[PDB]
Amino acid sequence: QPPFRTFSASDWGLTHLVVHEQTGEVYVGAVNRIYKLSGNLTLLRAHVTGPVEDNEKCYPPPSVQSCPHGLGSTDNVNKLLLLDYAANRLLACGSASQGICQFLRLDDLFKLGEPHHRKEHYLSSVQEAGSMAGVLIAGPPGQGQAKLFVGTPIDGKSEYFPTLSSRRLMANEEDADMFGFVYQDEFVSSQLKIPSDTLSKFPAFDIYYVYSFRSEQFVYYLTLQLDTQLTSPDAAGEHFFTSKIVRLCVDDPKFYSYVEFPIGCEQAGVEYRLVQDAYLSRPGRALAHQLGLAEDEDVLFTVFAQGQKNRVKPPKESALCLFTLRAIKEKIKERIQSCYRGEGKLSLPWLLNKELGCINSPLQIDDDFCGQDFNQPLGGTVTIEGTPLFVDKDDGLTAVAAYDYRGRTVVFAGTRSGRIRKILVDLSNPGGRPALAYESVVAQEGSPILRDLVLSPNHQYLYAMTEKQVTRVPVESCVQYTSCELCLGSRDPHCGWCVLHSICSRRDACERADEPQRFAADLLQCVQLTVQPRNVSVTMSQVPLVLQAWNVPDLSAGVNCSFEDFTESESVLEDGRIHCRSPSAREVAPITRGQGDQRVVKLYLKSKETGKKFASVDFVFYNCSVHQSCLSCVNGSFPCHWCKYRHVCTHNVADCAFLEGRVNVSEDCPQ
Ligand SMILES: *[C@@H]1O[C@H](CO)[C@@H](O[C@@H]2O[C@H](CO)[C@@H](O)[C@H](O)[C@H]2NC(C)=O)[C@H](O)[C@H]1NC(C)=O
Ligand SMILES: *[C@@H]1O[C@H](CO)[C@@H](O[C@@H]2O[C@H](CO)[C@@H](O)[C@H](O)[C@H]2NC(C)=O)[C@H](O)[C@H]1NC(C)=O
Ligand SMILES: *[C@@H]1O[C@H](CO)[C@@H](O)[C@H](O)[C@H]1NC(C)=O
Ligand SMILES: *[C@@H]1O[C@H](CO)[C@@H](O)[C@H](O)[C@H]1NC(C)=O
Repeated sequence: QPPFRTFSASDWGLTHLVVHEQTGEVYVGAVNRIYKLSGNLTLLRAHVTGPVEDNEKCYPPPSVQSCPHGLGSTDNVNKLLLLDYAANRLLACGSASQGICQFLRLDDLFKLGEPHHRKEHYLSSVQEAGSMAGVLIAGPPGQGQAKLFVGTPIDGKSEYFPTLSSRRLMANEEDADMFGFVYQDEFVSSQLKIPSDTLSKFPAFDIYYVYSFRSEQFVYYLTLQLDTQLTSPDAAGEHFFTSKIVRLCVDDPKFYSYVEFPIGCEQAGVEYRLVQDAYLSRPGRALAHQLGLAEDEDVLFTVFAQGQKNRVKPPKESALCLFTLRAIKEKIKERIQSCYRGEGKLSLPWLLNKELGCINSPLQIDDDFCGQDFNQPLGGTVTIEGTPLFVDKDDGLTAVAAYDYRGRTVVFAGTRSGRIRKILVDLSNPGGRPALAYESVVAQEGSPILRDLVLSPNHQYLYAMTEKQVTRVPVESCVQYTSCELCLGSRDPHCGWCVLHSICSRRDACERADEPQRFAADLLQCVQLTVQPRNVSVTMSQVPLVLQAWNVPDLSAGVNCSFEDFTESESVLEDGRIHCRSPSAREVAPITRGQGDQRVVKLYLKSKETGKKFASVDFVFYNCSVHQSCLSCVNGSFPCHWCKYRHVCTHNVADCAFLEGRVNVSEDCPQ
């Protein structure tokens, strides 16, 4: 119900976000600036990094060696952003001066360093953000050494920048060994350069790195490369693309373990092969036993745009697909044993060019086999297919994230309209559909969500970032539902009905909700109320009602009968039934004064424990007087008698002139 905790931006737009797992503080990378915010998006420190005097053509940058083509003030876009919790700092890699990286200390953003005089201190000169991705890997704790796996496009600058490397993280930020490959010799290094040939063959070619995540002893990347097949050498602009997973080992210094499989999915014969975002989540016991996975097995959610055409602006039509971490390690261990049998060949047209074949070997591959000097780098033959969960043909999907709540498996997916649909994944939905979009919160109308979309540590809020602002969006928003009938009808996995407090909340937000009937799990368990009798004539006073309440806790605390906001009779309880009194006709008079033929009024049950009304039931006051004809009287839904001689309609039949004026039934009416 309250408004969204918000943090707008200066003149500069945002690019990346990440949350400190322990302090819950929110570090936000952006153009020229790197803001650090607090749990509620309150600004803490703001570190400026631009604009700077630079040209993209200056290799090395002007801060090391002079440069010819001329300088000019240009914006320094933060392309990547990671936390080194072990070293209590933050790595913000910019787009300025061939893409050096800064080391902002965590608790004040003190520029600890920006090493900028070596060749491998320049990661890439690309200007887009969101095309860079990577992970940190702390070594033994006392040592202080770490590693940093970075994939980036290189814009055909194959001599300067590797497209994917494994550089080292020194404890002393000024050190010149920063960003140096963790294994270097004349033959192979922890590097992976694009062949000077393929860029000569195919002019504009690059690997863009969307997501990246650590899993088991590996690191996986979801890349999106230009298809070397579906595109002619002519760089007209008709180039199609192909999304591919990539995986390395953390303990593979020579980079033998490389592997690259295409990915995508379909639903109703629609192709989706342009990866957009991806999130690694543990699926929670509900979706777990549904998929046969152990409690330690993970899942990868993905977002694909339709087709393979146009990378810089994919079509709106998008799908949220699922890959189980099992099924990916399988298609690998099946294709890299397929090599160690001598069948087929390594198939990487961009990295290898000349069709080298697979070599035989009497070795049995594990799940944890990290390559050898043969049968690598290994290609991908069949595109790994994903499981479609949700399609959107109107407002494109742009970002993804997920977690679990009390078994149920929740997926948050950002849209180009700026909304964040809350998706529940279950295979046992009787409709045959696997996912239900149970809500569509709007974080900022008219701005696509950016793919960074992480939760607070307590999983309470999800920070949904656009170009213009961050938005602390509440995961649970159960209070918004007003009655049990639609609190549980929303199918929100967090939401149940706290019956005795008349509020929609989480199973732990309802006081004493473990006791029976205090909480409502299934819809067919909403509070139900019945009254005997439902109607009384305004002529009557204080007629005894008997109410029967169903699906309610131990009401022995005490309960009142409240007729909307008029009478408030205190009640008594016997067996399973609630006795109380109708209003006295002195009280009934202003209730029905005006409402004419009848008035329905809500007969509530106010509990002594809470003090709030929790159960409602319709109660009717009728007024036989207002009926004008003999038939207005009789055929009325309620017992009214027509006095044919006085020409009036009443309840207590003593009002008639004589008895023979008693007209009970419609056929005994005169005309
Ligand atoms: C008005 O209330 C009365 C009583 O609560 C309802 O009349 C009952 O109708 C059933 C069905 O024929 C009978 O078995 C009961 O004996 C009736 N009771 C009495 C006291 O008449 C009546 O249906 C209600 N009508 C409306 C429109 O609410
Ligand atoms: C039941 O209905 C009758 C008729 O509508 C109400 O009596 C009328 O009250 C108005 C306003 O005071 C008078 O101007 C009319 O002359 C009255 N008509 C009759 C026939 O008495 C009566 O007040 C209603 N009873 C309740 C409890 O609301
Ligand atoms: C926001 O949170 C900070 C700490 O995280 C707190 O000091 C501040 O009072 C809060 N302000 C608002 C408006 O919520
Ligand atoms: C129940 O009704 C009586 C009658 O006035 C009132 O005094 C009492 O406060 C009511 N109980 C609650 C919980 O409102």
